[PDB]
Amino acid sequence: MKLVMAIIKPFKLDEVREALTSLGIQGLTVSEVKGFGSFLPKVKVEVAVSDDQYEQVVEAIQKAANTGRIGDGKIFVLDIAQAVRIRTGETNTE
Amino acid sequence: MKLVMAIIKPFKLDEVREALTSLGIQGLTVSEVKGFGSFLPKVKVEVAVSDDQYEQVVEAIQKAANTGRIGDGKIFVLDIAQAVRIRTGETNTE
Amino acid sequence: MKLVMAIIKPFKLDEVREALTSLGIQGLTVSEVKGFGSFLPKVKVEVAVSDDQYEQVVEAIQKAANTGRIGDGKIFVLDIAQAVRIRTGETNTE
Repeated sequence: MKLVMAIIKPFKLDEVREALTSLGIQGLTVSEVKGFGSFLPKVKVEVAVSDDQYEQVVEAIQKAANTGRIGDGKIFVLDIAQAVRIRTGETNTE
Repeated sequence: MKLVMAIIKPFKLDEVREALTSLGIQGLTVSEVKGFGSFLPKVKVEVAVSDDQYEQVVEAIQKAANTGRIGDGKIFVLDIAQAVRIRTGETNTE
Repeated sequence: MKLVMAIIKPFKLDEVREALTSLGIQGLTVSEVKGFGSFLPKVKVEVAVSDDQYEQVVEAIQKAANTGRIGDGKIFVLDIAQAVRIRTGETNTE
């Protein structure tokens, strides 16, 4: 599993949601953050994705969140060492 | 050190707190996030734990946050490359 | 790239901002979190930094956020496997 995190313009959240839903990605977690540099509001999207699917997810988010203008933000991929499903206590394979 | 992150049902936060406190875990950091898919409120818990203790922490959170119903969420473990204590400027060994 | 995350006392945010701005670091992302243990308000700062610069960033944050008293918090460095600039769709080298 990989954690895909993106810091996006807030008005692109619905486009990102549509792209992820269309791909069948579950577990989208959203929070509001401040992009300092005093600040511009941003949305942080996070989703944990299988190793097999993460690059597709990165590309989908990138295309949906893009404007080509400054401030578009970045997508980060971090390795997840272990993921546990709380419902069943099961550790991941994918 | 490992970063343990869990996305839980908000009404399980106090159970998770009790479990972590009983284990002597410090540094619990909590935020409110939105589980989209428009959304259900969730709580994100994060704690940085020694390599020696992280699996116990994962298990404690899982048992405390479990209902067995859909939406229970996941726990993610990410490797921390370096942790610095701000109070003293000291880098971790554990 | 590395993700540098710090959980700091809220009244040190402006000092941390000054230190990062002076170093020419961009992309500072800030959120408000709760340090439980019911809680004290904290600020979470996050910035993705090149491998070449991350230790300087860690040191700058540490010095700016320090009081020497309990509750100062920690800085965590996590490896980023891939970073994509949303504006251009470009993957990182640094």
